[PDB]
Amino acid sequence: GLIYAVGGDGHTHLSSVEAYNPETNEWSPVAPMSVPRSGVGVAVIGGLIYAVGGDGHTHLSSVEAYNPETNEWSPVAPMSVPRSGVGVAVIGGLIYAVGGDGHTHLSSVEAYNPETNEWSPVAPMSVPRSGVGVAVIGGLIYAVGGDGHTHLSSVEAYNPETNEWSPVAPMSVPRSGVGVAVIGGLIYAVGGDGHTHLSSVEAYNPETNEWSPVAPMSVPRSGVGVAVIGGLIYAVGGDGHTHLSSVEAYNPETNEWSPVAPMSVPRSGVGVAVI
Repeated sequence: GLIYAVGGDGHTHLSSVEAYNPETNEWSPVAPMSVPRSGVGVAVIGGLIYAVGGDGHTHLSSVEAYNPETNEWSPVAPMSVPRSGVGVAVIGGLIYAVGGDGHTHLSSVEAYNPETNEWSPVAPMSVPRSGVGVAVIGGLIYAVGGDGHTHLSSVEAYNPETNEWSPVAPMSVPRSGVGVAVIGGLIYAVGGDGHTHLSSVEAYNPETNEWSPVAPMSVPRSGVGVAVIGGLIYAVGGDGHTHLSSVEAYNPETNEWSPVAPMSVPRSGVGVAVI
């Protein structure tokens, strides 16, 4: 029932982690990761938070997992390639690492099986996507935006059972470093970097294959992290006029954003997970 902010970039790349309690509107530190990671992907499975890839001293293939019961991080087998700005989704008991930036922007995808402790390649996307946002709905992994040769407005969806990627309607604007959240049967694309740092937000309906604008955030947030809890979408950190420690929350019932307590430090490219 807590929102974890993992790594990111502010004054430096960060290994620190902190957790937000919506009941108290307070952030508290937890154990740091073994290395700093910005542009890190985070996934929750088997009661653990996995931190996947990111950028630290270099682009990282390494992975580690946090146990809230012990407040300890432990290493996980590394991925086949380094992936900074990687999207991460959980479906069918696997952790998918989607795109990112290694030696170059990546279209490749790979999947981690916690039962075997091994990564395997799966089908690549139709375009490389560094800084991609990902989310799961309807048994599909959606890859939203990112950076190919330029910031992308395009979107595509992966079906694990067919091991194929299929095109989705594009967003209204290009977005990389975009936060992606699912609530009420809709996929929300939050902020990001396009022509400028973005405060705009839009929502995708899989049943109509159309995107619609919703209310913008209080501030542009490139590299924002996003989580859903209590029927709200939380936008965490990111880069506006400067790296932000601030956090704000979206109520779909009223289509309005409101601030909540800020983190201890600014975090852009922050990984955000709920457990």
